[PDB]
Amino acid sequence: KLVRLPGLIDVHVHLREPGGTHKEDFASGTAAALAGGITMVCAMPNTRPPIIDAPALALAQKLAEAGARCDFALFLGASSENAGTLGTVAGSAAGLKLYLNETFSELRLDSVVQWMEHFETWPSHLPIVAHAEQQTVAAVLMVAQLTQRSVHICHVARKEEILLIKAAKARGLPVTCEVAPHHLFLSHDDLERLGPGKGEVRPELGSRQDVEALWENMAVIDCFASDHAPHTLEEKCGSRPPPGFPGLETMLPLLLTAVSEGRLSLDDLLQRLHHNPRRIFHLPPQEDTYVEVDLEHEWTIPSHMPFSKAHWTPFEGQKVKGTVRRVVLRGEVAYIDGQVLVPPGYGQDVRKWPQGAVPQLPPS
Amino acid sequence: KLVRLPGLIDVHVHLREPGGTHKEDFASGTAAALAGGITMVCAMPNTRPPIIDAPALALAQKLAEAGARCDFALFLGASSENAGTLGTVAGSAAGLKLYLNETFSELRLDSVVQWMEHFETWPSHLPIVAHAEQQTVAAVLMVAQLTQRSVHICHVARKEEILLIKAAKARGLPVTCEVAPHHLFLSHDDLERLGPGKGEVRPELGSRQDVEALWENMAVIDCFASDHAPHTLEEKCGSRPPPGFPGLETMLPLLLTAVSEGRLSLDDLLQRLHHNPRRIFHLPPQEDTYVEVDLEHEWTIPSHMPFSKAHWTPFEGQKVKGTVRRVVLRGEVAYIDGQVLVPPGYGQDVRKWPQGAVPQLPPS
Ligand SMILES: NC(=O)N[C@@H](CC(=O)O)C(=O)O
Ligand SMILES: NC(=O)N[C@@H](CC(=O)O)C(=O)O
Ligand SMILES: [Zn+2]
Ligand SMILES: [Zn+2]
Ligand SMILES: [Zn+2]
Ligand SMILES: [Zn+2]
Ligand SMILES: [Zn+2]
Ligand SMILES: [Zn+2]
Ligand SMILES: [Zn+2]
Ligand SMILES: [Zn+2]
Repeated sequence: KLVRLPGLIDVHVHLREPGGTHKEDFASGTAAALAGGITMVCAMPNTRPPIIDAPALALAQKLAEAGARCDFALFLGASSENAGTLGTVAGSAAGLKLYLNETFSELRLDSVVQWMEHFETWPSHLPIVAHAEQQTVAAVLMVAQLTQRSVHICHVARKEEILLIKAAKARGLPVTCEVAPHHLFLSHDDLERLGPGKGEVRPELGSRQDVEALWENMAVIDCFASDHAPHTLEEKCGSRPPPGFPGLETMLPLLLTAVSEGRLSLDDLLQRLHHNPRRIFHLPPQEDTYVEVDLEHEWTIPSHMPFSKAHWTPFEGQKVKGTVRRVVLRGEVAYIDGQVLVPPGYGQDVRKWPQGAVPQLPPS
Repeated sequence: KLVRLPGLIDVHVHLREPGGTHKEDFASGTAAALAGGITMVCAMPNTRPPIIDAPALALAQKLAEAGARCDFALFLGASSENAGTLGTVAGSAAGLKLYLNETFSELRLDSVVQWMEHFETWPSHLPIVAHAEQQTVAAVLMVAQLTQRSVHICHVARKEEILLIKAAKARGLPVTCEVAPHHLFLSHDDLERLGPGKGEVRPELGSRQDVEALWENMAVIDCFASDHAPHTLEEKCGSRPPPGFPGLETMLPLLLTAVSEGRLSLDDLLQRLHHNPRRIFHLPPQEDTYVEVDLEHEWTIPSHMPFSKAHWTPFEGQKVKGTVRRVVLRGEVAYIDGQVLVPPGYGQDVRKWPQGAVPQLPPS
């Protein structure tokens, strides 16, 4: 007996095209998405070239339209030079991404004044998301209040961060957040097994107490999002390992295992992988789109999942219960039992759909 | 023709007693204060032992009462263990100091939740000051808003920081700040002369653009305070130089030079070294207390000032115009032309004066 889910949405993926296509490209990354029960992804802008201007966005749009197998929206990235220049293309993007700490990213800003300039100039009705760790969460929340708008915090990983967000929500502040599966299912306890290179990720893996705090504060978590951050094994195991884990193919199986164990409900999962992503990012429905999962199937995560070019996974050896059996995307069979059945280019930019534009008031 | 000033107040000094008395002690540091035209100082808690509990405060009070030559108040320091424990002694302190970044300090906190706990537990009517650099300024402002109270930002040193505070004030937020003389009168341009050890200070010396921004935004600066941070030349020039500059003896001459050049007015100076310190920290008046200065005397800062045990100065070689000629403290001549004339122990804890208690509403 399969369970039918709606088309799940991952609002934080790195698909590496343009410029990093040995790690992943639109075709491989969206195959990984479909195999993970994900029918829509929002791709981050830290590519090469980074998506920080209109010409780079135009290129990325075409590469995505040609390569994507599932539907998508593309983020713009904030830079030290582009505040006040993105107005004509802003509405065509998923939102604006701010990189406020050291990580795999033309995009760390050097001053909080630059953050303020982005919050002041980016259209007020469009999403802003931030990589903001530890005190940076409080800092960016202050900037959002000064500029009287909302902000979404990416990959929350620590007790400190979730409790700060909880306190902000208790004061009625417009903040939402997401959590990635590695911060729910891995911790410091796993670093011995992973080793120092594979274990590199930002935010770093947390203590058992961090992980426990995220679970205890599930009510504070608006979305799950993979932060699918593919790098090859050679890169992860080499002399300057880049941070990040692949995660599209493992996210849903990990979370279904948790549902089966009663750690959260099916509804809790679907709020966080479907309804809240839609409402925070104003992402449109996908007609005749659904995912069929088998909740009874027990399996062990192998040393690499079939689709991501990363060709490794930090979840190797974990026992999971739950598998994606079939995905239908806009009336076509997209995935069955390990086979992707839609070609590169089947996917579409949801921001071009009439229903995918973010509503806004008319010029004065 | 001498100009009579009121008794000036320095709300940020490190007097090193207990535990660092080769660098300074209450007697030498307050001699330095008097020679700099300062009749009241607020001493920071990063001593050895640090002033983070009632017994340490009791010790420091007695050492100060016995050694101080000018009047004083003593800060308590926030630690990772003392939130909720300082209520009985809080009103006897200058205020609570939070160390939120790496510097010469049992006192960096590890989580913003610890900051929140201090803001929630410290009595709401008493001062809180923070060492908070760059984005940390925005973060601590967020914590202050979440807990609906004020905060004072120590030694603002950067364009980024003063502009953030300016934006907060424009939104009516209860934030005040101070600036130290080295951030007004030294910059990166001076690092070649100072060298890497002597030049170590937190916040670090800024660019010419940082310095220019502080001057341009003088209206945003509530107080001047030295951050007198004495260390010996051996320590500054050794293999692990501690950050900090001595500054009590040079602050007023530097600022008087600026007044003489029309960079700020005498009133601007007195707001920042007298009236605003009084009102932010609820420091009492000092009866029959004044400072006589000679505004015409030109001199060059020597390699060390006479009183601080630091026995060096980063302002060596700067030409100044303005000198402290006489200080009268509570009806006694305390300083004349290079001679301190009040003994260790003349100074008093202003928080013990009836007029030095911070006003508060009665228990419910
Ligand atoms: N999270 C990571 O460790 N890496 C991400 C970047 C990011 O989300 O910050 C990547 O693009 O590789
Ligand atoms: N400012 C410094 O560089 N050092 C100060 C500490 C401080 O004010 O942070 C000290 O106590 O030495
Ligand atoms: Zn990130
Ligand atoms: Zn994100
Ligand atoms: Zn990311
Ligand atoms: Zn909507
Ligand atoms: Zn400091
Ligand atoms: Zn201070
Ligand atoms: Zn200090
Ligand atoms: Zn008062």
